[PDB]
Amino acid sequence: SNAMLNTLIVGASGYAGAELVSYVNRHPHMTITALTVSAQSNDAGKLISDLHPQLKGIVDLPLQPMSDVRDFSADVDVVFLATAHEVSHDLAPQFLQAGCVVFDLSGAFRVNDRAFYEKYYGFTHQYPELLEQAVYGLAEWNVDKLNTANLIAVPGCYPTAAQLSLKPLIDGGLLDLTQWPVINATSGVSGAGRKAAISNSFCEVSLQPYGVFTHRHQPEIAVHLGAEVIFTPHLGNFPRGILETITCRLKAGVTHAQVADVLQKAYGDKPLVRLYDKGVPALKNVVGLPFCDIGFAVQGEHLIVVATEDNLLKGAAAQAVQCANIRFGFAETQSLI
Amino acid sequence: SNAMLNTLIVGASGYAGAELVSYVNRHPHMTITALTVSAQSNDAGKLISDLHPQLKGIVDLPLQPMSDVRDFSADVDVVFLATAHEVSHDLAPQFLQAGCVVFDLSGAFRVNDRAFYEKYYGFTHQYPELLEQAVYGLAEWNVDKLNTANLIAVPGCYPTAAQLSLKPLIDGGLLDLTQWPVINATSGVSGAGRKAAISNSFCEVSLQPYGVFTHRHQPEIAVHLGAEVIFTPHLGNFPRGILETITCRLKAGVTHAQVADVLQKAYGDKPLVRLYDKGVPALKNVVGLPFCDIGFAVQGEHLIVVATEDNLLKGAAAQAVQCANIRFGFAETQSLI
Amino acid sequence: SNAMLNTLIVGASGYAGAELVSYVNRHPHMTITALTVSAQSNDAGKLISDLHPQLKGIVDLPLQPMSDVRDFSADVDVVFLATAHEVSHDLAPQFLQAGCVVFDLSGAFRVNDRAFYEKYYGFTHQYPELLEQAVYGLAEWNVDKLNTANLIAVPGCYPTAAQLSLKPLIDGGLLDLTQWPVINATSGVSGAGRKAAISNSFCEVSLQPYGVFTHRHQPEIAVHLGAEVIFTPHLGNFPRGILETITCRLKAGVTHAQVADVLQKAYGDKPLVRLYDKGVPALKNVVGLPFCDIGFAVQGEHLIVVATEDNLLKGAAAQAVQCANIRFGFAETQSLI
Amino acid sequence: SNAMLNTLIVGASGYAGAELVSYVNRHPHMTITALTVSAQSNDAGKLISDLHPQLKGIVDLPLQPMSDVRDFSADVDVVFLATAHEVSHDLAPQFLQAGCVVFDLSGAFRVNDRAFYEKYYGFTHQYPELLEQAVYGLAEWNVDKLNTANLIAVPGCYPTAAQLSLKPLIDGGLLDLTQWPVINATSGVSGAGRKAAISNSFCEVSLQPYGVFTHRHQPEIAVHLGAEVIFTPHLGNFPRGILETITCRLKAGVTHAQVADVLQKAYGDKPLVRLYDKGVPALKNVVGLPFCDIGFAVQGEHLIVVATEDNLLKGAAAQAVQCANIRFGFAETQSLI
Repeated sequence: SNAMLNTLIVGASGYAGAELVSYVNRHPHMTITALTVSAQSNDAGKLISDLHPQLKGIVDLPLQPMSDVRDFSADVDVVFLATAHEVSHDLAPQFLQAGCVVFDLSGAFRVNDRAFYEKYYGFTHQYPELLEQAVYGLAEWNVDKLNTANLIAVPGCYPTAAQLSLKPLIDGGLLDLTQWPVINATSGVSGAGRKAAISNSFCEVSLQPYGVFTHRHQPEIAVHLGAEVIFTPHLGNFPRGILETITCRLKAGVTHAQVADVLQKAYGDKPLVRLYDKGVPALKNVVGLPFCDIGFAVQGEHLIVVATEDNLLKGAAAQAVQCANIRFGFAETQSLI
Repeated sequence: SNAMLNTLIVGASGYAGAELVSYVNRHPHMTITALTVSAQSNDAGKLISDLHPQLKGIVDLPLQPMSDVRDFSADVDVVFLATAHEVSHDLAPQFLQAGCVVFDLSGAFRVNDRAFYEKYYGFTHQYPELLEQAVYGLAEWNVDKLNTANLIAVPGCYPTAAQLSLKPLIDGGLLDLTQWPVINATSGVSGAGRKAAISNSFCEVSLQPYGVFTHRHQPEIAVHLGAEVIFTPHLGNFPRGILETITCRLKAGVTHAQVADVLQKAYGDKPLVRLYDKGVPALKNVVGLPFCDIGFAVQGEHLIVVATEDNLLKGAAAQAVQCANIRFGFAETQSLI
Repeated sequence: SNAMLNTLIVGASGYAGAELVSYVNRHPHMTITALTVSAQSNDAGKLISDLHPQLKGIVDLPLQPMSDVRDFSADVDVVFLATAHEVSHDLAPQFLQAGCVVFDLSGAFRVNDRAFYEKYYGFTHQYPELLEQAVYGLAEWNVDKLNTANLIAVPGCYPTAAQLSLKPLIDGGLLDLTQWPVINATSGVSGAGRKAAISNSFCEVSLQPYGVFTHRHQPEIAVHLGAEVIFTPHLGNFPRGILETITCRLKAGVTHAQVADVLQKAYGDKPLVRLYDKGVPALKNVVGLPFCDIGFAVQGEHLIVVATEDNLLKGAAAQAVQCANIRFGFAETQSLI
Repeated sequence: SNAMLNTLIVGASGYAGAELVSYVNRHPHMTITALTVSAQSNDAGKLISDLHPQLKGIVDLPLQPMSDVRDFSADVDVVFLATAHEVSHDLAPQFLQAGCVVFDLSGAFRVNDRAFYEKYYGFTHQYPELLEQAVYGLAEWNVDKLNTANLIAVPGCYPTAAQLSLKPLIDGGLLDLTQWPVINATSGVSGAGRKAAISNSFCEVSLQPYGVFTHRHQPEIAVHLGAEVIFTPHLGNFPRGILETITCRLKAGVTHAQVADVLQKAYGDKPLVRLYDKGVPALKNVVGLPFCDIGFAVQGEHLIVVATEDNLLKGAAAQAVQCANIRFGFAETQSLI
């Protein structure tokens, strides 16, 4: 075989980072060179399995404070950035410059539009040439570009299930888009990230919509689909998983059979998608697994699509690794299954 | 004062029945004459506080098997039926005939249409004159008829929050009804009722849509609103509460201010409704309380209304008691607050 | 009647403070004069029902930053301190000095021993005369002293159920104390308090023992019982409630009947205790209620006592109000039930 | 390599059976010959992934009703019985007679004592020679006998963590056994099994002790340890996992270091045990994993051991497969990790 890919995981101490660590550890063609945290992190020097004891005895590497990319970039092939948007914006170009392939899990390179970063992210994007270079890592729809991508912008968790549901229907011309698709989505609390805040504190969670008409995932979905949507996320009191219920109006004459044919053609041979021929998925059946599960129902001109994923897996870390498998010529689900 | 109303609670051993017991026990103008179960119930002779130990030392009355209404109807003023639809269909007329006022919590008398009971309930309704007599117990909108009603058909749990949200908007002419309102609703598991079944068994619950395009609450909502809706319920893994996220298209030119004015005019003086002027409610803040909490947001021609209630309280028992307060001239929230 | 007692609630923005607010609001003989937070609190000026929206429309008073006790002490009869130990140590004497009756919910005055505060609380107690004056607010066992107390040290949540279980057995001479009682206790996360910390963050909670051989509640229990115990608390993933399973060795010849007689004599007429004659309580049946529920089982010389309470109610706010009822001559359960 | 072992899974439709299916499916040296249910099962003909949709696309084999063992025994090497005790008692001998190796997950062959089955299981054991032949599948302590066992009685879920904690301490002479170890254990609801019953129904679960002084796991633990224990199980409201807090008195002079040495010697090289050198495990860190995690603390003559496992994995299916690996010469953790 070729040598294992030397892999750096930046922001490894969060929930998504910990899932990346498990996958890379298990991957026969990738090896962890280092796990990093911010320069002045309270978690510097602690073992990843101290913060994430499910990794105890499996991966016990220290979390190294990184103050300069050049202390870690030498002999690195692959960098996963499991960091926040503004850190990723700063870090990605430096790792590219050092000759690394970068899989960014943040929103920093997902949309080829500088004004987008103003409104929804609060900062002026300084790398418009990287906005053009970045490949959107929705893996089922970007295989050819992923093969040669050195900057991969991994989609948001909610956008992943939303677009897997909607894209083949829209590209197939099945939807009357004058009635904007309505995406109602619920996430477990791990999607807020590892952090002491009031709003993800145990007693503060029940069920509540948030980011109503303001969530940064909405424009990501609309721009990439090329169609306006309603997107309403909800925080539910369980740790893991996203379920989306997506309600649309079909074009005149479009049938259940035609929707089924389009989904089957899109995903029949896609190993991370599980299609329900009849009925709709329950969220627990994908938790801990790297799939997106999709079912649907039709009544006259109305369509409801239901999609689930594990928010940390297909919504984040498993999709990142899937993209890496595609990029490096490995079996698409290697380490994931 | 006048004498306390002699009150019989039929089907007292379920979750809604237990909440009725607490309220009636606490009501200064109502007194429990008996609590009943079916003739051959496995729970016959057991104390209500055996099955519902939150009632321990508060109400410890036995659950009496009832095989004939005439064994319980004498000297009864008020009957609450916390029973299933087919039992309620059988029982309500017999209690009416015995001179009782009947508050039915089931679906058996909610819709003035015999064909409705065929499709969605499976039986031929034998009392079409009682379908015409029944007052729909959506208490904020039926005060005048509730004052003289002897048969009250208490609304379903999901229909209550749906119609409190939609009715004043539709009657106000604010909505472009050619885009059917989309009601996405999540309930805690107590809404399935007290029963050993696989689907409400602990390990079987996560988050899943059900009754997709088939739920019997959909026609209840559509018929009473006089407008077609999309209604998708979801079972979530928490015991109590319903949250609904309702997405609509507004008519051209309708503003946030106009929606606010309509809601304020409808509910400003309604003691069981809590209006959020800005932002949307979280489900835990109504659990254990008799309110329906309503907030909303507008962007251009799109409206999202978010409504919460406790499914066993405003969705069932508290609404029943509210109707009884209206019917008998008691303070609207007596015993509820 | 006499005038309502003017009541100040200090540290009102936490979980226990919010429960105090509900009770005092509802109490016919107590009235809220003000709700306070620390001088530089991020929550200053916000309405209590902003942070605790279950109070929406019921209590909407602002949270006032307090920098000097003398800005709030005038015309106050009763002060509830729902604050941390070091704040309570500072504040209680100042409110006493201003002529107020002080119910302290913290640990600051619970134990008449200065060295106790060194080890387990980290500070040098500056008011040893108040350690002698303070009445331990375990309400079932301190009625006579509560009648004349101006400083009440409300017991910890875990200590309350532990001592209600153990005290009558120990005072009755039923236990072979050479085998230390083993108290295994589980609390919901609200017992950690309202605070953004990693350890009470939603995804961080499952079930784990903590404070093993180090918890400050252990000496509180041992000193007040006059006997050494094993005390092991556990954080469980539910918001509210404490269940304790307490395992002891009985003296030779002590029977189930003798244990029952002792418990019945101690609590038969105590309105906040619910005794199970047979079998053991489930935690959900006391959540939202002000009781401590106690059952037990015996086999030969071994005894298991099981006690539950709502950690914010009988474990905190309801016990405080119960003490206040005793102190001011009100019905013991006034506002609680 | 040798041919894959032909494996039959009996009672495959339950929670433990489903975990066996995943492991065997994944095992490179074992292959599923059939999955069976009882002769008149409501689940006959349904696909295992219909009942357990986490298996969708992975294992979709039908659940075959079995009325005669001889319809399934031909060309079977290994039988896993994930069935109830009385079924296992009936079935095990028939499969032995047919030349199969039987791993029984039930209690039917765990204890070499006929009277044991009378009291705690309700039936007269008809195979006392199989009680003598059976190897108790506590895998860390029975390797030599597991190598040649054709009947393996897999330990109960609670007994597994209890004995892994206690056995090396007792055999090492560290404990003053005149104070019976106190085992307080909490399980998720999957440990009650897949079944529609009131007591495992979603709304019925919170936290409650059960089987107080009566649980059939107590004698299993006492007999195999050769010492009397207190064992109190508790049903908690989460699906998966067992945590046990075990409180003992040490012999005079026994130190933390001596306990550590004994545990390290027992389990340092045991791949399914994870030893915490300091502090105690949290239940979520073993859920979904095949380990038993053990930490402990000492103060003077008192010891607390805390052990966790996933109740369906090390408490059931993973231990069964571990035993099978030992029996057939495969790597001890093959398929588990």
